[PDB]
Amino acid sequence: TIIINVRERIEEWKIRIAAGFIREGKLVAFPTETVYGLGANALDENAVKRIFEAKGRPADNPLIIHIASFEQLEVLAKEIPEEAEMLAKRFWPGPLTLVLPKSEVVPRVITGGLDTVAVRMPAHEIALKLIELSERPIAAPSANISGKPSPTSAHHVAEDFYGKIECIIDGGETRIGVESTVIDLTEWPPVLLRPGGLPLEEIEKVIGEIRIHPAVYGKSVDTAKAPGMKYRHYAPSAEVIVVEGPRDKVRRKIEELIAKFKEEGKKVGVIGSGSYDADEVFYLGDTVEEIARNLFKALRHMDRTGVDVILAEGVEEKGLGLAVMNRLRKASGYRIIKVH
Ligand SMILES: C[C@@H](O)[C@H](N)C(=O)O
Repeated sequence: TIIINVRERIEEWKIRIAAGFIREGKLVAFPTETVYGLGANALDENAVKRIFEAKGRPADNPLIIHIASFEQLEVLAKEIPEEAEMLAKRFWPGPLTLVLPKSEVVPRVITGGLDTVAVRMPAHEIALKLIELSERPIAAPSANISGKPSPTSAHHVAEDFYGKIECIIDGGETRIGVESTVIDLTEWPPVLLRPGGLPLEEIEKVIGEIRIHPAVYGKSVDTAKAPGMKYRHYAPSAEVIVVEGPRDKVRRKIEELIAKFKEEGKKVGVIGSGSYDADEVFYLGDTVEEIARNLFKALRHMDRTGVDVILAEGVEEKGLGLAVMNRLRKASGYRIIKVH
């Protein structure tokens, strides 16, 4: 494992070392604006298998192909609707992933055996450079062991994968902190498959209201066209309890619960915006933008400690909050206490 630290002035020879790894069929973990990704060359069927092996990822849970040029979209997908071309122009580079029908060129291991492919153009210099210099499209899910919280720093990637993968590009902590929004363009209206770093209200204001996949609300699925729909995700070792409702009524139940669980002989962690004394505490922030940026960090911090149970302070679904609440709920296994 070579760990390459690149700072905002990108020493291109550094990226080239990782480029080489990609062309050679090896694994390279890289930052995006969203979360750290675990890359292989998307055109190399065998390289992509290593992604699945390394993570312990079920073969039918697809990967998202990352691109740096609009030209490459035409290469990876067939029958692209003009409305997908339009969203692409408008939101790329950025935290939006489009599901489209796939071309012959795309190996089925990438798509989890399907005719659809998921594509995105990341808003991160490093990731773009890595793809440009790599001269390959890069298949990548989140750079974490399957089931576990997503990585928002090279540290997180290293705690899961140092000595197991060829390369980690350290670009620091990711700016948004939650995964890209995934929308299915194989039907109209588009279907929200995974809420994410591009809020639903940005899409709807442009194209009107879209359909929400039941998966987003907890429906278990047999076939997934996108990541983050099938199997369990984002989850620390601990049990997680999400406490939803008005600020002060929530904070009071978290006090009740801290105590009730200590009385029970358990170490409690709390993640939220309020003050609390408990075995472990992580301050997520006051804005939802700050909370999304710290979510996974906080879940990893808790996961590196004794805590038997974590108590999370919910947020409203506005903006990034739909993504944050999607992640918290799935992590908890829909273990939800609605004060209200
Ligand atoms: C790694 C990053 O690209 C992730 N798969 C996402 O879509 O957000």
